[PDB]
Amino acid sequence: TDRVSVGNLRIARVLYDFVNNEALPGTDIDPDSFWAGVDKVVADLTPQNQALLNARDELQAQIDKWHRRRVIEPIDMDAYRQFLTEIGYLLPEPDDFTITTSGVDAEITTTAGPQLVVPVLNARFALNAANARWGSLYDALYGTDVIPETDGAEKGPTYNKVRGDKVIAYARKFLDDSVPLSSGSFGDATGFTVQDGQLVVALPDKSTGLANPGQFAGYTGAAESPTSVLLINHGLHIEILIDPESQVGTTDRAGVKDVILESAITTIMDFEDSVAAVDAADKVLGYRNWLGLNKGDLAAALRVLNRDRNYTAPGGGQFTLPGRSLMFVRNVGHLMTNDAIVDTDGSEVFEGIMDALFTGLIAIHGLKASDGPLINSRTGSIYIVKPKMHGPAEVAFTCELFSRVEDVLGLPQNTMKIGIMDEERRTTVNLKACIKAAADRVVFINTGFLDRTGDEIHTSMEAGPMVRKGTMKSQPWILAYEDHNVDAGLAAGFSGRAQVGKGMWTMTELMADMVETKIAQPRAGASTAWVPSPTAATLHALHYHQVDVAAVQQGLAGKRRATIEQLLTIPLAKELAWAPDEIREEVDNNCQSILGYVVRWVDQGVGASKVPDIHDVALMEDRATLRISSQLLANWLRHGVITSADVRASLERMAPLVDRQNADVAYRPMAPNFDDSIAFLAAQELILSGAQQPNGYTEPILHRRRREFKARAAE
Ligand SMILES: O=C(O)C(=O)CC(=O)c1ccccc1Br
Ligand SMILES: [Mg+2]
Ligand SMILES: [Mg+2]
Ligand SMILES: [Mg+2]
Repeated sequence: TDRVSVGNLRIARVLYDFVNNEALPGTDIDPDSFWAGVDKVVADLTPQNQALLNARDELQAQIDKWHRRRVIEPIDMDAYRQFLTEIGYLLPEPDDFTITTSGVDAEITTTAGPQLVVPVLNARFALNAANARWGSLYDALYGTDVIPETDGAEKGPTYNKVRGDKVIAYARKFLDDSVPLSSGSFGDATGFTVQDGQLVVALPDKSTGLANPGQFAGYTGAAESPTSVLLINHGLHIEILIDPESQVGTTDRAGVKDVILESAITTIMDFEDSVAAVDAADKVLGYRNWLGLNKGDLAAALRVLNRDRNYTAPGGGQFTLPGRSLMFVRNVGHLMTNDAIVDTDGSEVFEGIMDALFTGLIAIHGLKASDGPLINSRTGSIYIVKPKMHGPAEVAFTCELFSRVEDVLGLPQNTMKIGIMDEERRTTVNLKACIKAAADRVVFINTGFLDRTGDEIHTSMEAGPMVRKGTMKSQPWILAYEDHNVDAGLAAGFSGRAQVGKGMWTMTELMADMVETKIAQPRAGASTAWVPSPTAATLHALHYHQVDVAAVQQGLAGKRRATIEQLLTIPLAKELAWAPDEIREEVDNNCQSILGYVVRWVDQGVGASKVPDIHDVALMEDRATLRISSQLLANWLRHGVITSADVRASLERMAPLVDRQNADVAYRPMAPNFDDSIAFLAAQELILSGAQQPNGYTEPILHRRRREFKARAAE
């Protein structure tokens, strides 16, 4: 074949060469020692990895049966809880404790702000994301619907001054609200100066300073007429760019050209739900981008990584600020294998194990000088998001894997830190124990509410028909889950030490709506939450200026706002809940979103796509949102809400509509020859086989179908 033999492993040549030629050089790790380490870790840890996956299946089978043997209508919560406890699903809560994780950067322990997630296989997106630490407020406002396109203020081929003025006014109000003047408004400012190290703002009638002179962080240019003024509020920087010569500045009362916000404080470079990588070739593409990010030389077309930013302190001396988003990497979880490496028997190696080895290896570069200062962690940490874990034993396993990898890489123990996704029910209900299992590695917890919703549906699949997808966000279980997560983090001493994060805004074009509603997340004490783009990061930063998360967290301390009973409230629908038109809409909406996402996954290897839903709302789709849709339809089919003819008819009805939306270029229509389309059959399979997928996961089918598509293409 095209494999390299090391011990009991047979490594795809493309991966072997990448590691030897590109990843290892510069780390001072001996190539032969590295590969011996891979062999040993894989051999040592594979058995427990398999045992954990088996335990999931066993627990689900018992719960399935428990529901089928229920006669009593209103589910008996006391009995249900006792059953979960008996089978080892619900474990004892440990005594209070405080996490001890150290060597963590300020962006994580202390700074509250947006966290951006981006597919690592897309180099351009990854570059923009790394560079999203700073972003233009004017661009974000002008370019989105945050400023309405009412009569007069519509966007067009050229600059609209009426809209420009609304942008200016919006930002002036932001400044008044965030960094207030002693008296007067920024709206009436005519200039800025620095005298005796103090910010002085010219008003038409008098001059004034900040209500809080401490918010003045520095400036650029001459003190007598700065080219910019740097402010700080709630730990985040705001920069007013002063330039009367510019188009916008010419029209401005104080010659202001733009207001720049510190935006995406940290970014997660994703190997998991937002990318499609099903073999060694795909994995290498991803690994190479992560390498380029950490070595600091990733470049497109040239677009490159930003350097740090230089400022003068109020007093006159010099300082710098980070120009890049501090990077995490999201590895895949414990489920999947990948044929990038197979053993002598031809068995595929667990992908999570490989990701820890290879992403960890590559991250070493980000800890050292780049052709420039080192790119990433100045405190010496590697930041890894670990998704889709179920319960404390699975967290303990991730910790043991990272420990073994550190030994192979010659890194200090606990270098590799863990961002824990709380996105599976068996983690939610055992959250305190999960944090404790990683007490010296954890750098965040985050409510991955989309995956968590998929797991909610699958876990209780046999219980009955679930409510419509759009109803889930307001169900008792999810509201308890969100508060429970914050409570556990604060109780474990996260304030000042680790992020308490919440989930993704998927409506990429609904920025007015995002600005209105996502403020709920920091108001709930989350020190970070997920955004889908650098523009959304800049707009979400507004919320952290309005809400003092540090104060909110202090206020929430010691509260227990969710009960186990509330967490365990299954979102069953009521009898006769739906008219036919409602059922039809749910079916068509789900099939449309499934087909829209899956067609690009299977035929083009794209793991995240904007897919208009049935209401024509552009939604960023990833595997988690697919997990929900496929599981919901699987559940409705299982309980007789819909028939197999209903499903097939809906798929065939929506497919041509998806074809139309993709009609460009490497796209192959699904209709009318449905049985000839691997993409269509994948979509169908996710629904018709959904109840039989482990925990409702979409990867086994997606990976199989993508590999099938590639094989046909090659023949
Ligand atoms: O909610 C969860 O399960 C996630 O983990 C979300 C997620 O990755 C995502 C969902 C939609 C669009 C982009 C992303 Br990065
Ligand atoms: Mg079964
Ligand atoms: Mg997730
Ligand atoms: Mg405040």
